[PDB]
Amino acid sequence: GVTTFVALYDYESRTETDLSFKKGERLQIVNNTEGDWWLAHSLSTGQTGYIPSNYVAPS
Amino acid sequence: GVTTFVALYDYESRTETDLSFKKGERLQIVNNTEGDWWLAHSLSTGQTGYIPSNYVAPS
Amino acid sequence: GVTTFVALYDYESRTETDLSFKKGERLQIVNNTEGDWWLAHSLSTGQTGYIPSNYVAPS
Amino acid sequence: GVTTFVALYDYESRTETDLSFKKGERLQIVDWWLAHSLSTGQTGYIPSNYVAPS
Ligand code: NI
Ligand code: NI
Repeated sequence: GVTTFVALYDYESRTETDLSFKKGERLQIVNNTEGDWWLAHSLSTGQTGYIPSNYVAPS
Repeated sequence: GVTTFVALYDYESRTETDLSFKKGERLQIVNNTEGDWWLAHSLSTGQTGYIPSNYVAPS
Repeated sequence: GVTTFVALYDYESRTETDLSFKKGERLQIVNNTEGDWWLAHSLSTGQTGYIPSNYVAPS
Repeated sequence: GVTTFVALYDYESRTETDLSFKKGERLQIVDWWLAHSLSTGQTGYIPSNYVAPS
């Protein structure tokens, strides 16, 4: 199936480009080569934005 | 590092491998930016494709 | 939903790490930061491997 | 370009926080390295001393 990560914690947006999400939300990672901020697409909300990589774990 | 640009104009692309986008859409720029066309991920839609560098500026 | 690419042409695996796919196949791109070869996970077959970057377009 | 390593040993991540893998599994590398498994398509960190160039 689609490979995803799962949110370990809620995250509230603080910037124009980050992605808010709730604990347990399934996220498809689009780009994870730029250090601690990964570009993610939420499979719940359809939104796309940067996430703190330490808030997620492989599904 | 995470590099985000913003579209200055609407663009309706001419091939499926180039993104169409709207003015104000934010785009993560990936890879080598030495040409006129840059690989990008849309923060509006999550799609990936090439964009014309003259249509974007740092966000 | 899941953000995907579609194969533009058939491709037959020739190495231990590339991925076979057929024209029209829906693929997840896991990495596309390294240039001419991207890492894909097929949503049609479940297989994973490198693909030529110019063989796919956003769905 | 794409950098592929191969696992020299099995590794079972106690919690599913790092990548679990088997000996012989190939991994794209993008003490701990972020990797994509070419067997499962999963992504996670792996211990660099468990891998060698494929
Ligand atoms: Ni799968
Ligand atoms: Ni979506």
